[PDB]
Amino acid sequence: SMNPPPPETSNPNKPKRQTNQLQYLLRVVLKTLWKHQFAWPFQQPVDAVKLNLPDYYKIIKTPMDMGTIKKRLENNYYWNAQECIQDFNTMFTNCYIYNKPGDDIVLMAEALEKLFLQKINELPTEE
Ligand SMILES: Cn1nnc2ccc(NC(=O)c3nccn3Cc3ccccc3)cc21
Repeated sequence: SMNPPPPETSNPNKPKRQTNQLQYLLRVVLKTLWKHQFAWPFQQPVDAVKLNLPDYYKIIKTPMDMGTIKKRLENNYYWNAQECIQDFNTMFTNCYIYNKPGDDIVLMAEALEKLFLQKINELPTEE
């Protein structure tokens, strides 16, 4: 059970736009989550080989992490803020699916998710 390649982060064949909502997701949301005390395990794809989790990618077919989301924002991969919000939600849900409730990694994800939801509530309206 080798690791898969990381998610795609740059596609020159997709149309691009710079918007106040996408800028907020990078400059505020990704920034504030990245610096959270529990952010480290979520800053790069799950290395299931190094962590000796041979079933991780048998269970999780839509992996996602904040390093990927940072790159997607930087490369104008998303047309809409909702596409980026979905990637964050996928990251949290993957953790909740793979692990037992109350596991340390789940409590950490839950704390990151709480901060995420607060920042998404303050998502500015489209300019
Ligand atoms: C199993 N699991 N389920 N979702 C997960 C999402 C991310 C990680 N990351 C890590 O374990 C990790 N990243 C960098 C270092 N570590 C070691 C470590 C082991 C245990 C707890 C914290 C950190 C595991 C996940």
